Amino acid sequence: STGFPLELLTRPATERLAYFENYTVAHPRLKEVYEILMRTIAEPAGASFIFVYGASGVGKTTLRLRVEQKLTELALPKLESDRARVPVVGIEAIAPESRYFNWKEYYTRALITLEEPLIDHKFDYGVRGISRDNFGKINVESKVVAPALRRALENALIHRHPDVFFVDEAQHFGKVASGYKLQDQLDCLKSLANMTGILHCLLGTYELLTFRNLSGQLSRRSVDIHFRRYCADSPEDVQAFKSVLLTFQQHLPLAETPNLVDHWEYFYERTLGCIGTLKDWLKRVLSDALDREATTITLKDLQKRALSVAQCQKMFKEIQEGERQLSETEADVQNLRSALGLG
Amino acid sequence: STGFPLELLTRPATERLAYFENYTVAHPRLKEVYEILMRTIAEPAGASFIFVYGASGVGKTTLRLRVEQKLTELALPKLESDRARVPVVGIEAIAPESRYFNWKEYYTRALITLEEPLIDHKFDYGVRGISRDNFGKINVESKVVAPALRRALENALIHRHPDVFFVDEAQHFGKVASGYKLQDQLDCLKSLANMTGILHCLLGTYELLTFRNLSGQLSRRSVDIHFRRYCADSPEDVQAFKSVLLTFQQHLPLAETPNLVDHWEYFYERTLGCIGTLKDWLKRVLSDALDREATTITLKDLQKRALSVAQCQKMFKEIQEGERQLSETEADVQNLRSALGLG
Amino acid sequence: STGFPLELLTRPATERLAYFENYTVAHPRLKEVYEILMRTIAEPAGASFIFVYGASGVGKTTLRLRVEQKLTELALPKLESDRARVPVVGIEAIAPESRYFNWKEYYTRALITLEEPLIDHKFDYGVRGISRDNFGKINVESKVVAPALRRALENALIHRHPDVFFVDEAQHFGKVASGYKLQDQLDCLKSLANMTGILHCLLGTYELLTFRNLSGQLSRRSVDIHFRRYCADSPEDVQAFKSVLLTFQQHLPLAETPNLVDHWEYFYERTLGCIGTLKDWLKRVLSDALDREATTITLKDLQKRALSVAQCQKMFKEIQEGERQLSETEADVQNLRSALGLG
Amino acid sequence: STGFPLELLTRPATERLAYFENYTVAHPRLKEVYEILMRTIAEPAGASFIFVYGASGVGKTTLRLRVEQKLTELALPKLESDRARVPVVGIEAIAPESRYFNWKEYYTRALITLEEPLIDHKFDYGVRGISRDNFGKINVESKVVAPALRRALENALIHRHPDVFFVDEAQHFGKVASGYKLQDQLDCLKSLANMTGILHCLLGTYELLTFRNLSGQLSRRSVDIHFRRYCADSPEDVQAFKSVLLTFQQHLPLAETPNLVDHWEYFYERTLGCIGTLKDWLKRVLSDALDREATTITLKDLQKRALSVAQCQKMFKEIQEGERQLSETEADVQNLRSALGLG
Amino acid sequence: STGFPLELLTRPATERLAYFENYTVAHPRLKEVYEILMRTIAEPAGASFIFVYGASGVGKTTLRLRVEQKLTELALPKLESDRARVPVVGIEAIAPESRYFNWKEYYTRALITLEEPLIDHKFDYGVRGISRDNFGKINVESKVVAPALRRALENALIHRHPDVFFVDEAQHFGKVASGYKLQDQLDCLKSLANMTGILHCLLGTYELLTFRNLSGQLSRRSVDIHFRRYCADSPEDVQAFKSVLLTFQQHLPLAETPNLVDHWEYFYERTLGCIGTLKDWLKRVLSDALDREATTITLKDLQKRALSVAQCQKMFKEIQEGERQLSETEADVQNLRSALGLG
Ligand SMILES: Nc1ncnc2c1ncn2[C@@H]1O[C@H](COP(=O)(O)OP(=O)(O)OP(=O)(O)O)[C@@H](O)[C@H]1O
Ligand SMILES: Nc1ncnc2c1ncn2[C@@H]1O[C@H](COP(=O)(O)OP(=O)(O)OP(=O)(O)O)[C@@H](O)[C@H]1O
Ligand SMILES: Nc1ncnc2c1ncn2[C@@H]1O[C@H](COP(=O)(O)OP(=O)(O)OP(=O)(O)O)[C@@H](O)[C@H]1O
Ligand SMILES: Nc1ncnc2c1ncn2[C@@H]1O[C@H](COP(=O)(O)OP(=O)(O)OP(=O)(O)O)[C@@H](O)[C@H]1O
Ligand SMILES: Nc1ncnc2c1ncn2[C@@H]1O[C@H](COP(=O)(O)OP(=O)(O)OP(=O)(O)O)[C@@H](O)[C@H]1O
Ligand SMILES: [Mg+2]
Ligand SMILES: [Mg+2]
Ligand SMILES: [Mg+2]
Ligand SMILES: [Mg+2]
Ligand SMILES: [Mg+2]
Repeated sequence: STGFPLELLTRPATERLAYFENYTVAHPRLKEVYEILMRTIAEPAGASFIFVYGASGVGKTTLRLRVEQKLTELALPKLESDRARVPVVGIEAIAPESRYFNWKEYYTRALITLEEPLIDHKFDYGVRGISRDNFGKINVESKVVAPALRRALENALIHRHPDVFFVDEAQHFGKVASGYKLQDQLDCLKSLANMTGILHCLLGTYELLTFRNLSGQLSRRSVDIHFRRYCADSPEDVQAFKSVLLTFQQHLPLAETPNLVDHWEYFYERTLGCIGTLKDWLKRVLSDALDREATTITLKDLQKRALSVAQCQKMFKEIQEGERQLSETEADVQNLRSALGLG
Repeated sequence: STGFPLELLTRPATERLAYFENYTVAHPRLKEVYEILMRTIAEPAGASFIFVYGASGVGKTTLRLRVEQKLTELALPKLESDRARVPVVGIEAIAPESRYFNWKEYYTRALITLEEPLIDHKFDYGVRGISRDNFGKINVESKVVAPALRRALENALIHRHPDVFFVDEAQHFGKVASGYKLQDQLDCLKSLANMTGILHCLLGTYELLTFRNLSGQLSRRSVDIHFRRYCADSPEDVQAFKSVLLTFQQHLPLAETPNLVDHWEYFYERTLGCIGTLKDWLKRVLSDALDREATTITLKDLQKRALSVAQCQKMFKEIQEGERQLSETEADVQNLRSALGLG
Repeated sequence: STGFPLELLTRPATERLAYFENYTVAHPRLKEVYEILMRTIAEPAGASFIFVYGASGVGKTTLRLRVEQKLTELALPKLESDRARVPVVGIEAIAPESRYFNWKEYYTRALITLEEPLIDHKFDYGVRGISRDNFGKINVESKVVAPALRRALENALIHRHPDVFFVDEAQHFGKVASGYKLQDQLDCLKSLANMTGILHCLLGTYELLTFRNLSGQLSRRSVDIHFRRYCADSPEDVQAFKSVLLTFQQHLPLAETPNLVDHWEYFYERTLGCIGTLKDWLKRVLSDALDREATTITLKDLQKRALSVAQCQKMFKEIQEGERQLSETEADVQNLRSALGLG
Repeated sequence: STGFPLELLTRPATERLAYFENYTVAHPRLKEVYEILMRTIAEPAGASFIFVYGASGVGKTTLRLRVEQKLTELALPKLESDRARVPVVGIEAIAPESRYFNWKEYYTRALITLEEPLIDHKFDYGVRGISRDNFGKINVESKVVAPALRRALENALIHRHPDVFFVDEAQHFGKVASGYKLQDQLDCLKSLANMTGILHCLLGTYELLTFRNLSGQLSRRSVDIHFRRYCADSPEDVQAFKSVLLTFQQHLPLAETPNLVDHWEYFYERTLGCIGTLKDWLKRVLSDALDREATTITLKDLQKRALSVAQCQKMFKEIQEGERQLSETEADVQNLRSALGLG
Repeated sequence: STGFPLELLTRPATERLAYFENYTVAHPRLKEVYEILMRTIAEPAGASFIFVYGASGVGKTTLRLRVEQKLTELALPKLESDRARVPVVGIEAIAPESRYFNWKEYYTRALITLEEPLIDHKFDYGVRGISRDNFGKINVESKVVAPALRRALENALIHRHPDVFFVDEAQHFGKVASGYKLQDQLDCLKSLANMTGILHCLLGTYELLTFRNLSGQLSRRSVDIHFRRYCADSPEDVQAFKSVLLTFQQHLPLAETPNLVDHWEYFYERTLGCIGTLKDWLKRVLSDALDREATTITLKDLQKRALSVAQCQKMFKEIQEGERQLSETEADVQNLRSALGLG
């Protein structure tokens, strides 16, 4: 069958909820972005940054998790022979309590997340304020200053040598007190990646575009991946969104499969084409239906757990500006050739 | 009987006042908001914020207490079994003495309230400045920097994993020195709710609307629940107000039950439809009557404890702007569809 | 007799002066406001703030003392049976040396005043900087940060459970530099009151009209009590003024009682209704007469120690302003009817 | 043959990728810059700085590696006879987390990198905070102040006496707070160089021109080497870039040798004549074509890993203004003669 | 002969290069400044500062070295009879990493440089924190405060009694943040030299002029020696430069003596008449010629190791700016006579 297993109807609601939660769909944009990210990670070729832009609902976190799992599986056969190697380390940036993005917490959290292997791996981190304990947890005291933590993290990264160092919610790097400090933060990240040779992937919303072009160097060593949403103007994206809706309604564990392609305009309006928004909206509707033990879904039920017009209106304003700034036209190439004198 | 028990007359005034205080009424808006909030808490589906608005004098705190008690009784068995579990952690915000919200005090208050289980549960939390004592209290020294407290709170929240984290009077998050820092505060809360995977519910007055829509990401991970007041234009709200007035009149522990629905215009004038304000008014009047040991109530006693015109005028000014901001019309849908191309 | 006992004549002038000083006459406004405040603090009913408004001449301080002594008398039988409870506690706001109101001194003085029971009650307060000493006093170290003092004061307030917290001279809280600082000061007071569940009565001059109406929350959770002065337009006010003056004349421990009701216009000119101003003026005049061992008092004796015109008009400017804002007319009532739709 | 070894086709993907990565091509600009740098390092003649300006993709780091290898090879036969001497020390500047460059970390890491000889070499550097350890690495405590580290570094430099002192990524020296502090930073570097008599070479992008001629005293002891890219207005640079493209496509380990000289305009468009960027582009294209096992490269394959037009557009903007500052014309010579009176 | 020794042609390049670098030419400006400095050093007569101004190229460091060597040779006969007497002690000024000149580092470096005789002198300096060691190099702990180190330096200076204290690049004293702090720095140096009675000679670039006559007390107690370069308007210095060029071309260790007299305008332009800059240029050109084994210096060879016109323009920009400050005319005499009334 092309949908949910029919046996799940006899099971109580918890297993149906879990099955719909763990189910993941494959759509052309996600597959394309995943292939591009894997190709970039496999051969960075002197590139230290991968800026993965995308709106809220594109699946950036799910893409990161899928890439992490696939990289771990790929590195497992070689990890059997070679040890002291982590395939991939992923940490999430923290929005600071103060007005400036603190780096000490970032360094210590990167050290914690990176260093959770089997205890057999001993590397005697630099600086005396960082050590192991009785429970295998990294001990970082307030004694150490930020450069000492940076040195310890650099040595640990060089020794472990992960394929890629994922940093989720990278927009939090923009919490600074000075405008030039915004470029200085990326310069610090570039130096960290240069002196350890570890590929850094930044996943964030469209406000990460403030890091897009600043200093030629940074630019040269940054790869831009756009996790674009499904637009309504292009019929192909509409067809893809309808196919996603059709497979979602096929995969809804209900006694009666509802009709969801009919109200595709509504869904879109309340999701803006983001697959994650559609997925969690359907999750809410299905949870309500299972709580009510209702054989099927109604538009009303969709209206109950939809997104407010004010919420979606703010979404499209940021998405419109994000895609406008990332719009590459053939006219732009003309100026580049004209400026280079190749016209 | 549908009213107060008759045997309370022989018992003295103090227990009658206690019965009236412990008495709670059910009205359609309260039950609707309660069921919506319970459905949202039962499954967040990628949401980290619930922005519950409403006037002051309504039922937000009582709704919170009812939700916590219901979830505790529901989780009861689970708790009884699997140990090291707290179903709900409910916290109120603190207005800072200075002009900037104190995140360190928020973190230490979260540590204090969250960790009050049986002493058997030990977790020797990260950072060396937080530990238990000889009386089971959590010891937090001033030497512990705020990020360290954040890390310890993150660990505790991750392990205990409450279903919902209430933040009462959340409008106190607006006490900031920088205008843009509002979004930074909300981002800090979102980052705290991200790595912990704990649903944050923000209880606030209409001042909380300053946080209602900042950035697309915060819009995605938030749901707006409006605890609307019983308006005067819609007849059904007037019928609900009269019904709750009659219900209050039935449960007044007096020798003679006063006639209360007749003077409903005065009650709406001095309460604006908020059930909490009316309960406060009737509590004051009943306390005065029981002090005088009089058989029944009168408009006079009502005017003595009535809210003055000036203070009631300011509330409606706040309520008028808050409801105007939160008013979603069919027209607002039209521009959203027109902008997206779904018109 | 209705006046002073005749045995005081043999006693020296000091004893007569002491008897007249500790004497406190009662007037209709005094007893009315006392009963209103007693009924308001007998049960707060979700109200955290009481705003006793009055000129610097009425009797706010003596009313506070009367309330404290009354509730202290009321709570003795329960205190004999239950320890670790204080009936009522109260302090006076400090005008700060610097620009900003110092919350550290306010918190430490509240803790000092509240925690003076018999030495048996040990509650091992939070914060290591707060404890007892060899002499039983509470020692507060300067190293203790303000939020720690706030938490300690909160724990003490919750444990001791006072009936009402008095803050005399509450207009001192207005020493702020920001327009919104004016409000989040009262917000901090409201957070302190809510988190402890303790009614906070604020006794202050007409400068407190600044704190009158700020936002719907503080407009609802506050009840305004106006200690109006005996005006000259109302014939009942004039009659009450003359009755109080006649009682004062009868209660003078003088060899021959003088006729005081004659210069009622002069007394109202130099006191404008404030009973306390008349009382301490008469104390001044009686002491001056007793210094010279004179059998009587003269118009020039009153003139020798009256209030000069330059100051006397100054309170009028403040008083007429506060009475203007605190005036609730029927026009305002009908304005609420039209705006809310109950016309 | 002038092309790649034809035996590589039997080898797997990893061997071919490694062979292509390890290939270093020789082109006239790199040759002339390398010869000039060799000549200026052979004898400084009262010079302490070598400023090597080069755009993002010019080969600065690989030139540093090549000159490091050549210096080590030339020092090798006398190194067998002479000890206590290192040929060359290579370091890279660190972008600081804070606003200003951190000299303490620079000094300690310079000591770390310089001090990695065999364990037999003992000097007993000044200050008690610096020593060896059981692993042979220098340990530097956090209690040593910056001047002490500077003195120890000076002693180490005067003892070892390296021929040159490489500071890669010297652009990070410009991160300061005070506008005039650039002069102070460069004077600190000059003072470090003077006492040790060690020629420093600073490698950085075109931003490094901020340190060019900011002081006459610093202007005397600095040598400006320009790592120019390949222009398009000059036919000679165009022909050189064509020849280098021919050499690259000649040595690509593929079954079918692709033709690349046709779209020399395309290759120049996305590389601006930079050699490292072109090499990285070809490395990524080879990796892509070798994952699919295609016997050749297709145009669209170049479009897959080509840098964004926005990235290349801005790189020209900073390069064009960078070359303008470095432009020397006959007009400047005439103004020098007129100012000097030599006209 | 007037040229270089002829047998060096058979010798390898290293010997010829060493002979050229160690050869020192004598020119009238150097001889005049040297004799003036020697006369001033023979007797200070109440002058505590010898300000030697000169461009970067005049030969300040070599003149200091020659003066120190001559004084050492003159004092050898007295040193043989009288021990514990260093004739001349000279240190270098340190450019500080921070914005403030570090006087502690200057004091400790002066102490370590001055205290380098054989171990027999056991002076037993003041302060407990300074003493000798096993290896003979004194050690100073960071615990020792700067003024105590200063007092120890005073005791050491008065005991040893050197003739002159040389400080190179004394303009490094100008790195402060307070505007008036220049006078404070100069007053500290004057005080130092005072109680010690040791003539302090300061050599630096033209920016040393910031402390020229900054106050009357320092103005009297200091004499200034100008290390003037060779100009072009006056034919005398032009002829002197021609003679210097002829001597250098006669002393070049080459088979054919190149004609440097034709391009005197060229060199002068690219050296501004500075003998040191010309010597370094000739050193670079001779090294290149020996590398090519060419029996001559071709013009283009001079252009290879010349200085950029941008560098030379910055040279002359600061040279002419300081010269007008250091220009004394008869016009400046008349007003001085007029102001004193001496006219
Ligand atoms: N292809 C997919 N199939 C199934 N679920 C998906 C898919 N893409 C996203 N989701 C859902 O989206 C949620 C994960 O968040 P997601 O990565 O979509 O967020 P994002 O908006 O890209 O990033 P952020 O967390 O920064 O806002 C999960 O509920 C997951 O089930
Ligand atoms: N439905 C209800 N039935 C009975 N009493 C109620 C009800 N709703 C509110 N109250 C009364 O209101 C008081 C609690 O405050 P309430 O929850 O109304 O505050 P709120 O205005 O929603 O919140 P806030 O303090 O943030 O302004 C109690 O006295 C409680 O008895
Ligand atoms: N009803 C009264 N009978 C007798 N004395 C009174 C009375 N009311 C006030 N007083 C006298 O007034 C003085 C106390 O000051 P009072 O409370 O009247 O001042 P206030 O202006 O109302 O307030 P505040 O203390 O803020 O200035 C005492 O001397 C007290 O004897
Ligand atoms: N002549 C060359 N032959 C082979 N590879 C080269 C050559 N020049 C540069 N590269 C490649 O360039 C990379 C080294 O970086 P490169 O020195 O080109 O950077 P840069 O732009 O000068 O400086 P930065 O790192 O500061 O941006 C390596 O991948 C190296 O293989
Ligand atoms: N008369 C001379 N004969 C030979 N070499 C000289 C002469 N004058 C200067 N030099 C050379 O100049 C260098 C010494 O630096 P010099 O004192 O000339 O520099 P400065 O620009 O005056 O001072 P500084 O750079 O210290 O501020 C040495 O290479 C030395 O050989
Ligand atoms: Mg996500
Ligand atoms: Mg409430
Ligand atoms: Mg008073
Ligand atoms: Mg490079
Ligand atoms: Mg010199």
